[PDB]
Amino acid sequence: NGIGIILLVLVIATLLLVWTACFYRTNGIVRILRYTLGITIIGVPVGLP
Amino acid sequence: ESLVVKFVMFFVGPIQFVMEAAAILAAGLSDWVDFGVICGLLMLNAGVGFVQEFQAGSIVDELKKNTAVVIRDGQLVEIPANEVVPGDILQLEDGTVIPTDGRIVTEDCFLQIDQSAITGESLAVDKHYGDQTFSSSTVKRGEGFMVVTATNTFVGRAAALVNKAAGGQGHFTEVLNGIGIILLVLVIATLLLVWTACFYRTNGIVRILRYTLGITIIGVPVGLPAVVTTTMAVGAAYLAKKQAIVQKLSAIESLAGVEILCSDKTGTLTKNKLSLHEPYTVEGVSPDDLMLTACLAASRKKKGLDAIDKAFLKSLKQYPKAKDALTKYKVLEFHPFDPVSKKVTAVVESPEGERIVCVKGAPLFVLKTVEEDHPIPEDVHENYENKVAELASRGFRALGVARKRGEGHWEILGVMPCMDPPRDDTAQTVSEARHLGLRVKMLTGDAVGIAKETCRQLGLGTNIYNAERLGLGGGGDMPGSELADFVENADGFAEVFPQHKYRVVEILQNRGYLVAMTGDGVNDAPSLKKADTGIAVEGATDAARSAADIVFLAPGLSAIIDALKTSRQIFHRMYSYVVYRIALSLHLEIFLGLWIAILDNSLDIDLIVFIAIFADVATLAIAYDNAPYSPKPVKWNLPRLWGMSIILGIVLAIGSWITLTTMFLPKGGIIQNFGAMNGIMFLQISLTENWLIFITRAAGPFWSSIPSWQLAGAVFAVDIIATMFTLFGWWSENWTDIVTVVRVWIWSIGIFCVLGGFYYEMSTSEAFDRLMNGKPMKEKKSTRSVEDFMAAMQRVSTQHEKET
Amino acid sequence: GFYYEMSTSEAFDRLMNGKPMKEKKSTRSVEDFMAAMQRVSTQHEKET
Ligand SMILES: CCCCCCCC/C=C\CCCCCCCC(=O)O[C@@H](COC(=O)CCCCCCCCCCCCCCC)COP(=O)([O-])OCC[N+](C)(C)C
Ligand SMILES: CCCCCCCC/C=C\CCCCCCCC(=O)O[C@@H](COC(=O)CCCCCCCCCCCCCCC)COP(=O)([O-])OCC[N+](C)(C)C
Ligand SMILES: CCCCCCCC/C=C\CCCCCCCC(=O)O[C@@H](COC(=O)CCCCCCCCCCCCCCC)COP(=O)([O-])OCC[N+](C)(C)C
Ligand SMILES: CCCCCCCC/C=C\CCCCCCCC(=O)O[C@@H](COC(=O)CCCCCCCCCCCCCCC)COP(=O)([O-])OCC[N+](C)(C)C
Repeated sequence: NGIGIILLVLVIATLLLVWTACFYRTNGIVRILRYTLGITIIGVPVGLP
Repeated sequence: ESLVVKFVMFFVGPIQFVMEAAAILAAGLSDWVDFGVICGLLMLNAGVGFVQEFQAGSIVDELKKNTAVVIRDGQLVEIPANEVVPGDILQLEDGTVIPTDGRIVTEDCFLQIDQSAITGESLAVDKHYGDQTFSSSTVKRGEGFMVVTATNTFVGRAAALVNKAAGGQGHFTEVLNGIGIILLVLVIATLLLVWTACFYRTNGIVRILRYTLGITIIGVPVGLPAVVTTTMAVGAAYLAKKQAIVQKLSAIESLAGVEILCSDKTGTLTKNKLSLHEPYTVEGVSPDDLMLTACLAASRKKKGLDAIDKAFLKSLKQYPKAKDALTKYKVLEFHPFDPVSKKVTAVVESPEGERIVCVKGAPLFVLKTVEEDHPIPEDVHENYENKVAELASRGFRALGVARKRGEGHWEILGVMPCMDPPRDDTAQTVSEARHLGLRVKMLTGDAVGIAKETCRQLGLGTNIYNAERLGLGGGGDMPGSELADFVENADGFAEVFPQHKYRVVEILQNRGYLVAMTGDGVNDAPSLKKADTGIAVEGATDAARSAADIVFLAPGLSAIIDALKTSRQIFHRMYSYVVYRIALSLHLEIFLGLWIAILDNSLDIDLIVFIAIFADVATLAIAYDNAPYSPKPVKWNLPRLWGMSIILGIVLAIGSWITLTTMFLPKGGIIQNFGAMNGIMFLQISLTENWLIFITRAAGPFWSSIPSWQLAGAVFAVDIIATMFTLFGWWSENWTDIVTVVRVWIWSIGIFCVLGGFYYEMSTSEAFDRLMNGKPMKEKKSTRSVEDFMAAMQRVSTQHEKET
Repeated sequence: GFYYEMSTSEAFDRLMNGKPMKEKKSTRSVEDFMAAMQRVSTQHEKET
């Protein structure tokens, strides 16, 4: 529960980076959501617990 | 009258006077845009205060939520509760509802009441002669007469405290004067920024004044002194539910932050009634049959009902608890108590024509009946005196039983111990008070050996001292720095006196602690005044109750701890809201202040009103939310409250500056199809701000405590209202499409997680607490010096046991 | 604002005079001394 929060913190921290940088380059929400799908797959390992 | 109380808040109050004087000036100049702004605020400001006092009044009237049986000219007659006059005697039966606070005359069979008038909790307390009963209680067992003390009763005194508190007073009112200046400082600091930057861009005074109207609406929250003061006033009515009547509202804040609770043993930690232990009896032939013999040796009628004896009559485990000691024994003669001899004996007749004799008396005087009846005459002297000695090592007062077959020969059946036992919840309570971050010290009049046993029973820690020998009386060879270390780390102080209780508080407070001293007597009052929260436990005299800061009606440490857990809930409700509503002021002074300075624009004056309206809607439900309390004590750490709020405002203003700066781009940035610069920024501000009440409300991280349906319903209702403004472009230039709105929603969820991250790793770190107060770690003992000292207490507190 | 948070702060008073906090007793040494007065002033009572 302590590790799983900090990886969730690190997913949100980069999702803030890839949403901000996809808002400035005005990207469709579909293109942004394919980016956050890719970062969530790598970002949260559900295999640890 | 509800329509009367509305227009009072409009007129009365100089802040309202300045606005409604400005509402006239704008209206007299036909400045209708700024007219609906200022009059929108008064409908807000007087509107929020009404729903706040309507919430407070509802809980008070429910706290104020009949018949009484009296005697008139000696005639039993039944009257409604409204006819009872204080200075009167009432009649009380089983199942009765107490109409007024009243002191019992005397009881043939003692009485129990439920102190759960609103809670409905199952447990009850015993009530004896001279004991104080309280209104809206219900009798579960017993009967007797009660002399009513008043109708202003304590609940009526508590309700009168709350209604007066609607004005506003206390130490937290001194804090609000400290907070309210710094927010006024922060308004002027940005008004200097948005006037300077509007002078250089030569702007008309009307355009500048629409900017300062917008920054004042966001900048000064007039809702804090209404919400903070009502939170205590509701909290004082929530505490009187928990049988704790605070003498001032600041007792809620002081009890919240108390770090050491010096709890007197005799009332709180122990039942204050004598009872017996069967596994701690002698190796007499029946441990189980031994108690039956002693119940024979006591008369069963009130003429011989000694309090020691009456304890024995009701220790029986058999279903005939009272009958089994009179079953077929056929008493022929009984010898009463004679103080020179210290013996009571009963002689009963057997069914098979035998005159058996049983006695009860002091173990020295039991042992002298026949000095050589028992075998091993010298060891049986030693073993009983040794096991009497270990009873004194356990502090148990000892009484013996002996028996005759009938001829005259004595048979020493044994000795049974009767002791004031710890209350059954107190072992769990001391465990729970240790989890609540505060330390319990037990101050007792008993000896050091006696109270070391009670420390063992509760799990307190068994490191106690003679109060006189250790110091605490102005004597001793111990240095004042070492006496303070002993008192700070003592687990209790035995043989303590009211002159010492003052010194324990005074020594601990020089160390910087907030000390809760429980006081019962009239002599405990100078310590209760000195103590940072002085507690008058149940059964306190008028001098303790008048000198206490918080007055209890439920005996026990668990009532003190549950009023401590509640007072941490009440505080964290007023603290989560202050951290929040300051951060929204900083969010929008930093954002709209730099929007004017850098870009000479702001959110529309129409939209800025709705953001301040939306922030106040969280006040309506912050009263109703389930309350998480922090474990460790809470203290209005104003350098930390201002560090957390300024960082949460800087983080929020960074997040809003990112959305705004995306929209400066051609192709729109956060705007996917079509959108407004204001409609999006109003939505983004309304979302990230109102979700901040989810962050600050939690004692730990925001995911720990799920919010109530009232708070999450009020925040989501705003987030629906704030969205529908954006989609349909109300008070904004254009419509904003549903796809841009869901971009702002997902971005504002991301910032809520960033804020929840910052506020958690900032609220819980002592590194941030250290930095904000600027207070270094000055007095940390060596790790080796603590080990040397820890054993020094264990040696000294062993010495204090052996002085006898 | 400036004159209030400057007139009342001892940090500004310290800086302007250039006088550091040279003689601050230990917090433990004050406790030792405070009780030393209370013992001695008890002794001075008992001399009669
Ligand atoms: C750690 C502390 C750091 C502080 C943050 C530093 C952030 C600042 C960093 C960078 C901001 C600079 C942005 C560059 C803009 C370039 C383009 C531009 O428009 O320039 C503009 C001028 O530009 C200015 O005047 C900037 C002045 C703002 C200084 C504020 C510092 C106060 C710090 C106190 C902190 C505040 C807290 C408030 C108190 C609670 C052009 O002038 P204009 O004609 O007016 O623009 C268009 C007008 N029109 C659209 C109507 C036509
Ligand atoms: C501590 C925080 C430090 C913050 C640093 C701030 C650095 C930022 C400074 C400057 C940012 C860039 C300014 C020039 C931008 C280009 C100029 C231009 O194109 O036209 C502009 C020329 O008008 C001017 O001359 C602008 C002058 C602004 C200087 C303000 C100093 C702020 C000092 C703060 C001291 C804080 C003291 C607090 C300390 C206690 C006019 O604009 P326009 O033609 O009407 O239309 C918009 C033009 N645009 C869209 C192309 C933009
Ligand atoms: C931490 C920092 C985060 C934010 C960094 C942001 C950097 C990115 C900066 C700019 C991104 C690119 C914008 C311009 C690019 C396109 C050119 C252009 O359109 O001109 C623009 C000029 O307006 C500006 O120059 C914007 C100036 C941004 C100032 C940000 C202040 C940061 C202070 C944060 C302190 C917070 C912490 C407070 C602590 C105390 C258009 O201006 P407009 O009139 O408005 O629009 C016209 C309409 N149109 C453009 C669609 C046609
Ligand atoms: C940790 C903090 C991180 C900070 C990150 C820094 C982020 C800075 C990153 C990028 C900033 C600049 C991005 C350039 C993109 C524009 C490209 C361009 O075409 O030129 C533009 C000019 O641009 C302007 O007119 C002014 C915009 C630049 C001012 C940005 C100041 C940022 C202040 C930061 C404050 C930080 C203070 C925070 C202190 C706490 C085009 O303008 P144009 O030629 O006139 O015509 C446009 C025609 N068109 C509309 C069809 C296109």
